[PDB]
Amino acid sequence: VTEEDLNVLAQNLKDLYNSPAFLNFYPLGEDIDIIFNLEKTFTEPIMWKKDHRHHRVEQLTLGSLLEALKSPCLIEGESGKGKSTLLQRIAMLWASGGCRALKGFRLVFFIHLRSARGGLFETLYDQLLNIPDFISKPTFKALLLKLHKEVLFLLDGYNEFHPQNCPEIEALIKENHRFKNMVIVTTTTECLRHIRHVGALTAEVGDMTEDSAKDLIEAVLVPDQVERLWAQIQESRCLRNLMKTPLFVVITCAIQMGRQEFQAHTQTMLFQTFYDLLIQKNSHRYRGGADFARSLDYCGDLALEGVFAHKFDFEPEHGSSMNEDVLVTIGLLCKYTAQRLKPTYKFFHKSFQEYTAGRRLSSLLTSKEPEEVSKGNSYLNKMVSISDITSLYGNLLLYTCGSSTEATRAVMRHLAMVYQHGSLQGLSVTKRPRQESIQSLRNTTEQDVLKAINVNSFVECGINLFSESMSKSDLSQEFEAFFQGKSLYINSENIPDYLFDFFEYLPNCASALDFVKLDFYERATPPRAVSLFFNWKQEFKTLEVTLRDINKLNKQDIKYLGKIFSSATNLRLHIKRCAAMAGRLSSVLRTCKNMHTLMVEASPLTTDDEQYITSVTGLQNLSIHRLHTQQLPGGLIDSLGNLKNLERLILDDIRMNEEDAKNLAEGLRSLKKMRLLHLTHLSDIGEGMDYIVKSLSEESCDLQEMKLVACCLTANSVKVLAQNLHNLIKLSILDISENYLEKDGNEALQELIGRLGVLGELTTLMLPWCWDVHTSLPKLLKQLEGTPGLAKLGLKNWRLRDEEIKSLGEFLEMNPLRDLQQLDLAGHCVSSDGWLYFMNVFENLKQLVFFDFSTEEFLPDAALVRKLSQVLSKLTLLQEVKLTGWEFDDYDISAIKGTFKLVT
Ligand SMILES: Nc1ncnc2c1ncn2[C@@H]1O[C@H](COP(=O)(O)OP(=O)(O)O)[C@@H](O)[C@H]1O
Repeated sequence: VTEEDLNVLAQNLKDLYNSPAFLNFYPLGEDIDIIFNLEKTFTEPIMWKKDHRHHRVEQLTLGSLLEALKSPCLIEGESGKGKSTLLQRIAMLWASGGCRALKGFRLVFFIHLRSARGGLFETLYDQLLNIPDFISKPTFKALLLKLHKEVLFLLDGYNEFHPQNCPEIEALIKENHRFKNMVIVTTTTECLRHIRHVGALTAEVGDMTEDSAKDLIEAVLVPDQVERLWAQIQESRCLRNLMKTPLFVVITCAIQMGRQEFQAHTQTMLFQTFYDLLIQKNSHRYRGGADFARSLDYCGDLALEGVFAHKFDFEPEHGSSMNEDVLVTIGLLCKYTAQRLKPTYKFFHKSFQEYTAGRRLSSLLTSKEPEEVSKGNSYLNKMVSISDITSLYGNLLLYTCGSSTEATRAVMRHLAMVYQHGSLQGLSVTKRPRQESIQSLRNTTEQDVLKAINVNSFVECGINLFSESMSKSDLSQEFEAFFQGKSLYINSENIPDYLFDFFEYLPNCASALDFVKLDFYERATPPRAVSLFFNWKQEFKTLEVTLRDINKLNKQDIKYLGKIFSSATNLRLHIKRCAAMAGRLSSVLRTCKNMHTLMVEASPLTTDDEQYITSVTGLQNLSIHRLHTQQLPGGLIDSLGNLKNLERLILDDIRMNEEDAKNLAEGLRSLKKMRLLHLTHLSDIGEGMDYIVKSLSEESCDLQEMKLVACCLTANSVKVLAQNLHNLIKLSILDISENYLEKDGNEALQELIGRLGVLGELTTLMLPWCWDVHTSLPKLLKQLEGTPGLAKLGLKNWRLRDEEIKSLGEFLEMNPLRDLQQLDLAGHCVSSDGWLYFMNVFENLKQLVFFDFSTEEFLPDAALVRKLSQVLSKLTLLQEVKLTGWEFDDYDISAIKGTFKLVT
């Protein structure tokens, strides 16, 4: 692998990216005169750094993004936003030397992910064509690995990518640690779920500014046509909105070249104007036969099957290209000029394939031939799961509904019938996910959270379809059937125009939603949100609102929030890191029929607020985090008994003392509905837990979750818990962890372990620690023989030794836990050989999400590490790996990386 050869490779890539062929392309195809140049026609876009919650953190430039690069980096936006051109721009900048950020890269490869087949080498070789003859697939792979992060891959259109065709590139994106090259991946917002978990940086391509839009217009158009078109843009609002995306700008430019005056109100109508214009101009070239319509039908079917088969390139066998060729003559599709093994065709953009397919689908559904309608409904029947619908079929239905009203009837009638989620993969809004959100608190499982998100996205798709349908109130019957029992997500910082249409023309659907989730970021009063909610009178079953980082609150903010909260019969409220809520909890909530749940997190609360919280007796869920204000009479915990309907209580980091703990105990006696209790991180409450535990377990209970952690738990309280454990039968979750039992600790703990048989449904056990805890390990395992469904197990600071570690291993082999999701063994005494033995059984729990092996400073033998990486490969479901005190500095770290987050 001579360095000469590497330089010849780099020179070839640079030659390709610097050629007029790479620099210039026809956006709309070779048969329409518009030419885009990566250097000259390119206007700098605005980009946004993205937060897990899909909120925009920071504004960026391409240069700043390249400067800040972390891999994998994901660039997202709606179709036609300019992402592909962004990648081509990066490639061109690297060649030019024009960018300092890219100077670190020895090699940059740009490929369209759509044409990825075979393996990485074959794809690069076949696409780029400039790869030296004597560099071979193994030699090339070794070259990339050796070259490390000095290689930049620009991968375009993951939405156009079917990963089974090329698993190697899929791995290049998804497992980047094996490769250690840098990757930048392009995808739509719709399909972002597929790559979301993988990306270390996420940026969105923003809308196109009027200056930039007209810059593009002026470039590709003659001046008369430039001002004529611009007048048309400024006179119509819809066109102005359509001009925020560059592709549509190019398309209207093309329309303007053909047509003097045009009316398109929707992006579907833009495409329709263009298509109709194409037939009008180019119909005359077909001199061949008696059928034009048969050819158009062929095009529509080509696009339709294309979307469903995920095939955006069309290669018929050689000699059979006749219909495709006729379609090239008309200009509906383009054939690849570059030399291909066989003739290959495509639509100028994916969105045009989607439009042609939508026009075809609508034409089938609205057809006067029962057969065609049957085929169209058959196409609809291919859409089962919402996952496929929002991502794969989303644009298909946008143009389908956009084309005809009758078609929206069929589509909405179908979507209302859809019970299937599909893939829940990329939906997570948190990091390795109760207490984190209402969504975590109110939902029993993570899957439920993901499903909830999926429904939000499904509904947004539905509203998009609603706006494109352009039927104001006419379809309200069909639409309400769809939206009913579903949920809507609204970000006050980002409000789409179709939300206004939805609220305006369809108030019944907004009321038919089970709930609306409202998010406020840093501002209690965006004005656009105010406009959205106030303009028309809405009524909501439930409003779920989260107030984020609001440290400034005034009268306008409070009164306005009151008006917004009054829109719903039920209200669920989360206050996160809000320093502006002091006296204001009572005033903000002044008009509420029902407040269902309240979450206050890392926010200061005065005695007035505490009093108001206990004042509302209808509260079924209460979670407060970090109250450092001392408790007085009339306080939060003094009268906790006021809320008798509370089914979930979470108290975290509460300033309390022994008497406060006793008052809390007396209060817990009065809550008969509690199925969830978390008392966590309570310090200085002396013996308060003896009192607290008694009140909980004294009587027969509905309690299904108890987390007592870092609160001061006494061995007496654990003994009481053991004695009264028969009173809480339904408990599936017991976390007593992070507690030391001082005296009679092992006796009390064994006493508890002995009474574990009482709990039939117990899926989670987290144990406290004491002197000689490990001696209780055999006893615990016998109890666990009758607990095959244990999801979470931990013994923290039990100091397990090799005898205990093999004991647990043998237990695991004989009595396997096949559902065990996470294992916490912390502060253990395990030899490197000891862990090495354990890796054998450790390999076979595949449902393991999280494991903590942390300990006192410990150097794993390398032989242990080899197996560490290998077992980590065998476990696909790892979300979190926590190894603390393990020494990996120079040597073993490179192989230990994974999709999961690792803590060292
Ligand atoms: N920075 C830019 N300035 C001006 N026009 C642009 C810019 N980026 C893209 N365009 C135009 O928008 C069209 C669509 O770009 P493309 O990247 O294919 O869409 P997508 O982002 O969906 O892949 C291009 O043909 C180009 O003419």
